[PDB]
Amino acid sequence: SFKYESAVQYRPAPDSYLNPCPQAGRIVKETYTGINGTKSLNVYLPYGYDPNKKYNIFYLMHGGGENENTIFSNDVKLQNILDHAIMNGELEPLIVVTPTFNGGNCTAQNFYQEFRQNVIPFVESKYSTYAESTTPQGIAASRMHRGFGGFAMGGLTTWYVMVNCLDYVAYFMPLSGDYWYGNSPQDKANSIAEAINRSGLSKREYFVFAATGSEDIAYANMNPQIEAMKALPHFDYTSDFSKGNFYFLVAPGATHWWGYVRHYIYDALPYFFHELEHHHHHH
Ligand SMILES: COC(=O)c1ccc(O)c(OC)c1
Repeated sequence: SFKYESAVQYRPAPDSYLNPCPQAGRIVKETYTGINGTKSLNVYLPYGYDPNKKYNIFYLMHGGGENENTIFSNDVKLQNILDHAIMNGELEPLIVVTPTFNGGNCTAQNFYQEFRQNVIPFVESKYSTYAESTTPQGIAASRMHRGFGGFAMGGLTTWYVMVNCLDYVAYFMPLSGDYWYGNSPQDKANSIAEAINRSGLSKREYFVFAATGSEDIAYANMNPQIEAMKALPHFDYTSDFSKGNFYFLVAPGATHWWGYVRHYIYDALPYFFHELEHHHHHH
């Protein structure tokens, strides 16, 4: 069903996608102990989840003042959108994980540390992703099937994950948050470029689909960063990820609110995980 567009436009999910779907994925509350102590997360498993199949995995971070339960709470209801999109064939089934940057020494900035050491091995040893094992080697070998995104301060988390975790993660969805490293947009872009240089990866091996609202305060700092990134050779600007690797979706009229941001995930998540995928698909 899915075909890449080169300049995909904002489109909310239908209102009916915000109500429960009969083909409901299971949401599992987990508790684990890592470098920031004992913490919890939620795991969304697609309807029909079969542990003898391999699933893409997308980790998705909340914003400031929120927690690991927010995204699947009544205030956001992202699972309804996921369920309906998967049932209708718009989105290939995947695992979605909602962790937290709260707890212990954890911050939105430093969460990537715990992500690498604790969250990936805990989740991906339990559930069936493309990681055949959860050693560093097994995680790195399955990076094309792993993504990270997040909203607001979780968008910041996403950028710090990118710069520090290119070895583990190929697809990035920063939502309404910019990267706070540097005193100018060029410093930010140059930091991302240096991370890419250090990783040794090609431009066909990492993908950034950023989004915000045209009335979302985060635009002010995102837009200059995006423009600086577009000028790098490291990024080829287009939503057609069969051709390039970088897009910035700006929703007209949308403000800094999960009510809109959930629709950015509806629009962007279907674009993830088809490059070097293991199924024979035409997009
Ligand atoms: C409440 O607002 C935010 O958390 C916020 C707003 C604007 C930003 O550019 C941003 O980047 C991380 C975060």
